[PDB]
Amino acid sequence: NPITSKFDKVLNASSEYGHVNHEPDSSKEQQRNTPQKSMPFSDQIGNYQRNKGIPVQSYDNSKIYIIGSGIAGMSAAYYFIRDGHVPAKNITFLEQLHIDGGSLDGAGNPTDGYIIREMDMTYENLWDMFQDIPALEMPAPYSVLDEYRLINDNDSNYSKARLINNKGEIKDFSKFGLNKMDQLAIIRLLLKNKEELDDLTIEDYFSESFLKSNFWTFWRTMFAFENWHSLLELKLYMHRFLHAIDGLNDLSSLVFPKYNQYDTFVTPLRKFLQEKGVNIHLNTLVKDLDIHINTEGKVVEGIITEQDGKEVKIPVGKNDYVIVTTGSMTEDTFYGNNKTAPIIGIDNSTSGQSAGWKLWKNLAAKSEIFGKPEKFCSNIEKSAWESATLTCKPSALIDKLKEYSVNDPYSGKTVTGGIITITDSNWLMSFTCNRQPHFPEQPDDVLVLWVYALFMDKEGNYIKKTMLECTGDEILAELCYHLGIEDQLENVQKNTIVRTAFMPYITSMFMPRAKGDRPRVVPEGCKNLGLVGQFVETNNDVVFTMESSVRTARIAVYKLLNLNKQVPDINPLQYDIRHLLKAAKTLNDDKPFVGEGLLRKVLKGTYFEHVLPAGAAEEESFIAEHVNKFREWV
Amino acid sequence: NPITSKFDKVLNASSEYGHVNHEPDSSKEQQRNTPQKSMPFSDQIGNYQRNKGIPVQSYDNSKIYIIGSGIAGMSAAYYFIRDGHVPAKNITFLEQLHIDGGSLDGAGNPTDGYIIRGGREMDMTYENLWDMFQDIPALEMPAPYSVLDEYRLINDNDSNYSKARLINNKGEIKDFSKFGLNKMDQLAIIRLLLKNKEELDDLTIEDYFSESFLKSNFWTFWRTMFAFENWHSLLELKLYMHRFLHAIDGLNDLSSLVFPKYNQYDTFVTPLRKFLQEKGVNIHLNTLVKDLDIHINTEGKVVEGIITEQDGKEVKIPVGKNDYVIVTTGSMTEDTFYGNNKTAPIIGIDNSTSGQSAGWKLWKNLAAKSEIFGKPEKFCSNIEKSAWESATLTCKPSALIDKLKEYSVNDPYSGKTVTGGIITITDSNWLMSFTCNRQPHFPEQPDDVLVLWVYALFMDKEGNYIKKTMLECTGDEILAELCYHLGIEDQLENVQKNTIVRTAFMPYITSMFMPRAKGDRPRVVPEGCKNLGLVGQFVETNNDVVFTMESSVRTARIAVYKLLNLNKQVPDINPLQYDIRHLLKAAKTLNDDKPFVGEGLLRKVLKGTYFEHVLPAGEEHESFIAEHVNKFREWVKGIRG
Ligand SMILES: Cc1cc2nc3c(=O)[nH]c(=O)nc-3n(C[C@H](O)[C@H](O)[C@H](O)COP(=O)(O)OP(=O)(O)OC[C@H]3O[C@@H](n4cnc5c(N)ncnc54)[C@H](O)[C@@H]3O)c2cc1C
Ligand code: NA
Ligand code: NA
Repeated sequence: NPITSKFDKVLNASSEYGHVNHEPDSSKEQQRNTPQKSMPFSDQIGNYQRNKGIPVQSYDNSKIYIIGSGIAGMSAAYYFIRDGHVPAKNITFLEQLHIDGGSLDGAGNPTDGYIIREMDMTYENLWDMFQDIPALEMPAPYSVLDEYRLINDNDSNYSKARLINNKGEIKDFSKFGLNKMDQLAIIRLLLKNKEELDDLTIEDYFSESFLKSNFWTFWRTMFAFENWHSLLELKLYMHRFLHAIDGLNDLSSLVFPKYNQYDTFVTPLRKFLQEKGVNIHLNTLVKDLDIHINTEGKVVEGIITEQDGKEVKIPVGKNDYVIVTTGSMTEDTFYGNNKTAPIIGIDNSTSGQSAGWKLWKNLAAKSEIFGKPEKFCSNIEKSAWESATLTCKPSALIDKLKEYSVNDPYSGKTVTGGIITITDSNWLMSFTCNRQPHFPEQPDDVLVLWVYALFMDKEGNYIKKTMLECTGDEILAELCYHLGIEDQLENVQKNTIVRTAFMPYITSMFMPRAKGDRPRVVPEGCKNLGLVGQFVETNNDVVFTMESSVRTARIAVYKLLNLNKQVPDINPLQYDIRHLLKAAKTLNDDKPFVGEGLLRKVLKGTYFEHVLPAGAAEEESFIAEHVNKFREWV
Repeated sequence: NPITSKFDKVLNASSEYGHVNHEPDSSKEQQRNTPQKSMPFSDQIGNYQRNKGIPVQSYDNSKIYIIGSGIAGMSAAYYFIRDGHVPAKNITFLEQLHIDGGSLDGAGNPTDGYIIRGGREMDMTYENLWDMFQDIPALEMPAPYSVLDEYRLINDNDSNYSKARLINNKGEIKDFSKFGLNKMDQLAIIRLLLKNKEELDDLTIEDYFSESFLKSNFWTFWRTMFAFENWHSLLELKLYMHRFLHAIDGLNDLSSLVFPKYNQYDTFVTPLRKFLQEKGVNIHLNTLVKDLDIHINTEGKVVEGIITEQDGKEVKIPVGKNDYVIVTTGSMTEDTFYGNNKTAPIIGIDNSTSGQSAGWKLWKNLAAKSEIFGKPEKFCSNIEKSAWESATLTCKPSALIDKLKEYSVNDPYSGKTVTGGIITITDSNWLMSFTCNRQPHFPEQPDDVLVLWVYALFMDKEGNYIKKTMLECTGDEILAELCYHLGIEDQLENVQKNTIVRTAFMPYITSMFMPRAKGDRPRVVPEGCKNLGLVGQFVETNNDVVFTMESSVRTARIAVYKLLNLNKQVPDINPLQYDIRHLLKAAKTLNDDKPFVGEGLLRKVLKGTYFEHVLPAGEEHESFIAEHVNKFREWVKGIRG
């Protein structure tokens, strides 16, 4: 290796070398400094993790096919280039739909109506990439991270009207409303081993009181969880975003890109990849892979496609690699507009038949290590909801909107601060106005609001139809009803372009799963295939995030090429005592939790007083009882 | 602003723009997610912090003068260029000595002998150092690889650890498996942690810790790998504990460390110099800066000139309305006296005129202008307290190397970890330690030569075999005392003919650890200063410790970011002390890996759960829980007491 020549004496005598664990597991690692340890801890994020890849061989004669060009696949290419030193020209995207980007869309225009189908700072893998990706609206040497922080540093995000009911009156959202039994259920969930929860659903575990709580109203709307989704995934979210728990009620835990995610993240990434010399196919349908299995392992040696109307097989040489974004969330989307309801063209009998789902189904046929696609896409009634993009000119809508806004909508600063959930709406309907303009070329008198509902089988309060039955102007009617401007519905409809989208696989990611149902990024025996997206398995990260897309991509690269590089686990902020205690206090609506009073007497006046959370707690009396309550809990 | 153009609407209605806290204090922050928050928490390290500076004006007309070409001065240059967009042309260094680099020296040759005044033990928590060096061209790897890359190429594939941390009785390995802290001495450590930083003014270490503590293997470990003397700052020791709480369990075998492939001049300094020279920064060697010209009026402090001693003459370098000045207000390697095999270092000062060397005069002069520039005399007024000596052994094959090979984790000539760090001769009168890092230690070091490093902590003690104080000894004599404790004193002649020795007496090596009080160290940019920044090991930061390279890079970034009022922050130290996993591990370690109070209770709760791995390494019934609870409540009770 002409890269490592001055180290060959050491590298050859190394036992670590080439046997790297590219995906360390923080949920199993007992962190100790021993003679064995030569690598950082499994979640030791920081600048020390900013070293680059060292390929052990040339990849000049190696081709790379990437099926699907969401962030997940473009991420794989970036790292193959950066860490594998694979020539960019050797990489080919075979795209399914032929607007790149996937679930991150910026479709539409002011005339026809825009159409769209939330992050925090712990998106660690995302920003490992985007800090070296050229900015949209800043000159060199500035990056996407730079402009992201240029606007988020100087305009805090928060809500002042998180919850409304009674035709527009602001509902109180200062408290979670969790009783003791439910606070215990959350805690026991955090303690439960991950492998013990196969196929269990949220409503299987949590009480009715929990499900009626503000906490769950907060969590279910902002994250898009349904009562029948995966218990495990919810648990993972809590571990993942524990530090954030005190800013859920007012969405102060969040930050947002200047524009829509397509224009902010997808375009600059694609543009960057297009500059180094990457190839893109916008007319190749991938239906299956040609995999050869034997005693040794699994090798992809061909890609079965449908170009035009014929079936063309792309050969995959022994030295080539393949990346697959195995599932789709936006597939089979059925749109609608103002005068038009979406005519849904499938039921649970035809669900799972589509370009994207079929490819995974064909993989599963080959070997059981490719997962169980049918568990995710076999119940549209459970994995669907409908979003509506509002293109708005001055209206009674915008009038009422300004009452809910933090800054003036047209100001370019934070507006609604995130979704505004209509508590007493039958659909469980939420809407949001992000920073305007949401689109770079948006007109100065146009606002783009976004709407969303969680119950697909309930008749609205005002419009006595289910949401998928409604026209654009009818959802406005249902919206206007809950905003007390029903009596001005005409002014709104004549000035608001509505484009709806019914997505049957939008929460298929969250469906109850069991062991082996999701493949690993690089399944047993696979020498040259990688699986990335919201449907492959990572150690502890969550899904329905761009972070998982990037996380899975990096794993693919490093594991396939056997690089020296790791992908650290999720940000260890849950282990931070400050966020543990903050969480405990917040779950309890600032009531004194157990041991707090004691903990206050000991730390107040010390170095660690700042560790104590916000609120007020006072202090063998009844210690004999908590002993025997805690003694019985275990 | 042509950078900001696309954001003017929002920025001109922002409450935060131009009011960033460039040095957030994690020691005071009640971390909460509130409407008021837009920045990350004070110590939220990671990639989100990898954004860049956005200067609000041009600096093409702005000259920047940097006194001191050490890792702190070069760092200020790097960040001025990186985040200030300051033309590298516009930057000039002014150095006192013959060569660039400062305390990270790496001179000498196989014929005269090498000389390293010292080595660099490190951790992965050096966030600012690595925020910089991750973008600095590698020495021994081609483009596009960084110093960070070649650093990890060697350290990822070769663990550092020791199998002979303590030796005594003329060669024998002392058992170094335990800390040996007792009930009371442990608790005294706990309390120090809990004490507010503001209450420890002028307190020394021996002022606070028992004699048992000071004889514990813990303190033997700590005092030798951190160069602490019993008469040093209590606050500093505490700061260290907070800083390196996560490393406490790998101190006894030094498994908590990583080392640069070479001396830090070749590994760190030279790559960075090369980088800055190429962009076009200027340097002036052998130039002594005696004093600054600061104009102080009703509205602030402004540097307006630099008074220099170039050669023998005195020259005054003017400083303009638009110019900036960065000062390294003290060097721990100031006024070194060198010796060798046949010569003891002939000490040209001793207490009577301790502190009247140059380099101190600049800080001394500055302190005369305003109390806000601190009190240098608290640091350079006692050579007997601030000094010790190191020796550099350039070794051909000899009975010394043969003995060394028994202490070595890997064969000395291999290129892997050798001693694993310092080996401390427990019962040496000088309290002498010695190390052998990965060899070669210099890029051009011969195949049959090894470089060994030796230092001692007691300067006023007659040796065990040579009945003199260390600074009285010739290089040959230091070899005698050393050979005695290794058991080779009967082959001293062989060792002497095959080992070149260069010693370095450093009168102010540990001057940074001297006890201090409120105001004794100036802030990086003192109150009123519009164009002066102060960097290095003698200036004030929120929580970081001194005698590290990390602090020098830390202070440099604070300098740039405050002086230019940038959008950029300097996060506090890595928050591993708040990691419940390192908390519990510390407690268990401080108790010789026997169960600490409370652990049993905790183990009843987390064992068999998602959080089992949190429990440290080393089960009674439900009936005894009411006991464990009361004995726990009783323990926290007596903590304050
Ligand atoms: C022997 C030794 C062992 C060490 N061990 C470790 C270790 O194991 N691990 C670790 O992390 N760190 C260690 N350190 C610390 C590390 O080397 C230093 O903290 C770091 O290099 C700080 O450098 P600096 O830029 O702050 O100042 P220095 O490098 O001390 O000074 C830089 C230069 O500024 C010059 N200067 C000062 N005043 C003036 C003036 N008025 N005019 C002109 N020039 C001036 C000086 O001549 C000096 O050469 C060690 C240091 C030494 C000396
Ligand atoms: Na709150
Ligand atoms: Na140990």
